[PDB]
Amino acid sequence: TNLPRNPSMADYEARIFTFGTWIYSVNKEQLARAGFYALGEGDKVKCFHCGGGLTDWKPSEDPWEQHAKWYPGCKYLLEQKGQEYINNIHLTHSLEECLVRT
Amino acid sequence: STNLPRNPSMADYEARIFTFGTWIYSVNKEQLARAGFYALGEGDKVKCFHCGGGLTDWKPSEDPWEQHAKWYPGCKYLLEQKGQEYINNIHLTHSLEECLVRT
Ligand SMILES: CC[C@H](N)C(=O)N[C@@H]1C(=O)N2[C@@H](CC[C@@H]1CN)CC[C@H]2C(=O)NC(c1ccccc1)c1ccccc1
Ligand SMILES: CC[C@H](N)C(=O)N[C@@H]1C(=O)N2[C@@H](CC[C@@H]1CN)CC[C@H]2C(=O)NC(c1ccccc1)c1ccccc1
Ligand SMILES: [Zn+2]
Ligand SMILES: [Zn+2]
Repeated sequence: TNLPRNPSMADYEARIFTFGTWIYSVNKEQLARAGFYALGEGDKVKCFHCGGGLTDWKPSEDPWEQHAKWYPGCKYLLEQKGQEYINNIHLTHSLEECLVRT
Repeated sequence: STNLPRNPSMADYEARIFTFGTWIYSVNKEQLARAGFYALGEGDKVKCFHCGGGLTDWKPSEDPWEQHAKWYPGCKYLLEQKGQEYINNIHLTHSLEECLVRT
């Protein structure tokens, strides 16, 4: 089965704890709901389930959207957001990609 | 902003299949009824009980739910039966196709 890559971070509780001193403009509660926990090295976060890691968050970027764009394969992402959400993010990026540059 | 069924008489699925008795066309009658449609009599004309959107000339491969969302995305029945994402996907898909098919 598609097993949780970090079982010790499966609980939301364990995840927000890592964001104790969060100086970055991306909301820590959003990140943790989206499966992420902080590493303690800048804004580096990682998904507890797929292990996908992300840094250098721009102030406006969305945790669930980023999760779906970079790591669409995540099972935690699938059972939380569903197929249509995931495919939606990718379609949108392709459309944008294609409209800009004509 | 009231958004109530345009033909409240056709709200029950059972009322809608009943209209398909002599259905002789490519597209599945249960799939049509399920999507909110009922037959009018004339040809392969169907209308959604809720939005009043009407459709004819069904190709054999075409999906009731998809066509409903493509043509009449505003329907409340469609929304609460399939959800925002579904509806917005059909549209995004069509925009991407058209866009790509150019160069
Ligand atoms: C919210 C996403 C942001 N807009 C973005 O695009 N970030 C990128 C990113 O996070 N990564 C891509 C490249 C950098 C990008 C920004 N400069 C590759 C994957 C990720 C990244 O840097 N991930 C790692 C990593 C660091 C060094 C070597 C290999 C992988 C990472 C590891 C652990 C925890 C977090 C991130
Ligand atoms: C799954 C639909 C099929 N692939 C399609 O594209 N059908 C179109 C369609 O149903 N309509 C579009 C144009 C014809 C197309 C068929 N060549 C316009 C809207 C719809 C249509 O014919 N709607 C009406 C209608 C309005 C004015 C005059 C004649 C028909 C309609 C009325 C009653 C019952 C069904 C449809
Ligand atoms: Zn993940
Ligand atoms: Zn409708």
